[PDB]
Amino acid sequence: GRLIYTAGGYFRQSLSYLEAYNPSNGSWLRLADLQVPRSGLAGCVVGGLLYAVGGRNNSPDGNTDSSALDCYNPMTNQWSPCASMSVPRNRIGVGVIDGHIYAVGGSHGCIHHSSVERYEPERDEWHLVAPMLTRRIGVGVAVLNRLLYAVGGFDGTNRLNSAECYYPERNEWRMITPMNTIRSGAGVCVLHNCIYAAGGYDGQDQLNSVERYDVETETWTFVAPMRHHRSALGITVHQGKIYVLGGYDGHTFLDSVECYDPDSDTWSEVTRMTSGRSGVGVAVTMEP
Ligand SMILES: COc1cccc2nn[nH]c12
Repeated sequence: GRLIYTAGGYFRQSLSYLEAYNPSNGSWLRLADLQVPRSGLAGCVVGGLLYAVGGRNNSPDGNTDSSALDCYNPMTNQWSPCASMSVPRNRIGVGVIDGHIYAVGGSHGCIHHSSVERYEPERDEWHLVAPMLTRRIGVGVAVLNRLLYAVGGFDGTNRLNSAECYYPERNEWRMITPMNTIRSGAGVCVLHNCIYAAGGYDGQDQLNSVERYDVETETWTFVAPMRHHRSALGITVHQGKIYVLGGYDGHTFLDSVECYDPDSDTWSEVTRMTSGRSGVGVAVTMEP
């Protein structure tokens, strides 16, 4: 696509913002607010449309975990509700395979889910698939070569270095090599042939480290760390570079956006969000 969209998030309370960053000229555009504020959601794009999945509305009126799926059309600048998931999923992870949205893990109150469900936009229906081997909230999800990966998180008792892969034609999850770092709330994405995990919280500190899993060699390798430690960051890929957005560094809700160039193994600051926030959903599609 052309723009990096950030939806929702948290600063003092859950947020409704939808804002779009254009890497080609540095500009930010404020677009139509989400109908319901939410943090801990995930974003993804299918068929040019932006989807906001899950989350939680932390507000003075109370706290409500979200089973919602909502769809933003850049052509109209309007959000439309879609079918809701089987369960609320705060701190969810999502990935897209073959035009279907997989919703992974997350929490509903004290319930930490291992369940996973798949949304078919052509039918506006969700269906449960095989659950993960581990309960995971704050889980990072990415897709490579039509396989789905769930990375890190929190199982209700422990933060996790483990990761697992879903094989759709077998409707089966299998563990993969664990990361070298415990990470909940990391940013997880794919670049070339590797699954990247950036940042997160290891139980003691917010992290700046970044490691990547080569699906051929089944090993994790550290790359250059981010300039800022951050948990509950948003992450996406644009033009072969990783962008990380916001998060919490143990002191401030960050407005920093950093960009990773894999050829030089360096991170640089490329813009600031209009306000600091964590727990955003992020995805890339065409300008509105
Ligand atoms: C303050 O302790 C925490 C709990 C859960 C997630 C977190 N991310 N950064 N700090 C965290």
